[PDB]
Amino acid sequence: TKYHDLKNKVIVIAGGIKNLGALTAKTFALESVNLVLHYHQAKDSDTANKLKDELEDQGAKVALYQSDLSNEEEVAKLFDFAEKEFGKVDIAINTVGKVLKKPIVETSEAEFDAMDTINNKVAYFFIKQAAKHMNPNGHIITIATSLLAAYTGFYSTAPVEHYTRAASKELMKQQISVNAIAPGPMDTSFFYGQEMGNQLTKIEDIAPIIKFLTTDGWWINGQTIFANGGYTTR
Amino acid sequence: KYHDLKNKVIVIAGGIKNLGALTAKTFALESVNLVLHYHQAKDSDTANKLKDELEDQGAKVALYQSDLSNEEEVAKLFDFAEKEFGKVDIAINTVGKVLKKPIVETSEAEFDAMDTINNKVAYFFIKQAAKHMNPNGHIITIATSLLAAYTGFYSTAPVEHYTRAASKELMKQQISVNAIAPGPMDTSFNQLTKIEDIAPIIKFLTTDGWWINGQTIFANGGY
Repeated sequence: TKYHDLKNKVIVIAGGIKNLGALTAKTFALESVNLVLHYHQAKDSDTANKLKDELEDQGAKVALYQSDLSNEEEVAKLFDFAEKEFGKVDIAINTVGKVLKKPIVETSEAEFDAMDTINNKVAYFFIKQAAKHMNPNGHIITIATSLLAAYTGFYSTAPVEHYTRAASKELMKQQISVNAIAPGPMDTSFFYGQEMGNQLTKIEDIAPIIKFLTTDGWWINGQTIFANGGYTTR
Repeated sequence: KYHDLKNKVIVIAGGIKNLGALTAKTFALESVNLVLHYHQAKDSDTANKLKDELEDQGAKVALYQSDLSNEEEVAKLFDFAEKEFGKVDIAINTVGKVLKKPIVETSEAEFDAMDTINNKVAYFFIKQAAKHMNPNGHIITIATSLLAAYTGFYSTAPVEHYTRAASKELMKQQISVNAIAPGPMDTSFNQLTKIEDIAPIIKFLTTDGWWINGQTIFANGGY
């Protein structure tokens, strides 16, 4: 019931072409794995195809899928696309919602909170749609970040924690793992979607937790892992 | 950010049977220096057997028998470890004082008093590991409750509190302090948590999970 081998496996990553998502894909592509990589913005197609090209040279298969990924319909169609090309999904990873198009200085507390409500809704739909297209012994992982909590500095050590726990209970019979990782304060660049000492969480510290949870950490279920180095504020 | 697990000094309390033995075997894949505590003198031939098989993996092993029931004895374990190997890199507390009397002959008050001594020793373990530790060290405690095992009511607790406060305190010394709370295991220590699913989490936290700090990880299969 534990994965002896992670090859021939089907993996969906929402936001899988840059930042945490791309690093997560490279970590999985050490074995002969089937990656469907989602990306939000159509202009990032050359970054996606560059990554596709190097991951194919890692010995992995790569299907790309662009979408705004903002409603249940668009989320459903991501997993439809996944099933169409590789068959039923084994591992689904939600790494990022939509990023900031405005400077943080020019954004208010209400419009940050509204961005959270949208991202929470999409993450709920991601979990729901993953499971309906998923093999038994499968894994769902949401990367829990709050734009409002990052702006005000109030990090906890929460909707996605509630969706994670409730969905793990409901998918117990289907034998699907549902977990979340909540990183500590990160660099401003990631929330624009770009990339003194550092008390900041790096993506290099989050990616191997994702790989672990789907492999040797398979018994962790219903959990939100806070990975922040002990730093709760910035 | 560990480069290797090579040359590292690892202390395991309750290290010769069950989870501790498995933890020891997992770490001994690389060339480690292991200090394996065991509670009972009658388990010495089991200890020497495990020492033999871990030496045949490439690891150096020192055994240490102790009741481990107060701060003085916990201080002595780490003094021993520092004497034999130098400063500790990784300290694991797996165990807790086990049952002599059967479960049926044991009252709730006796289980509660066993948990209290275990909680106190867990506090002392973290405190005394920290005093003998290199920078970038790791302290891990396996959080179980004999009362919760007896009653069947599991939470998803003193050790969580100890873990949190110690990690805040040791922030400048660069020591991570973490706990793992497994679900219902077997009565000798399917919906049960196996030890084979717990020892990889111990190994991961010391390596690629190094950024996890101050946390209690609940590993119960969702049950």
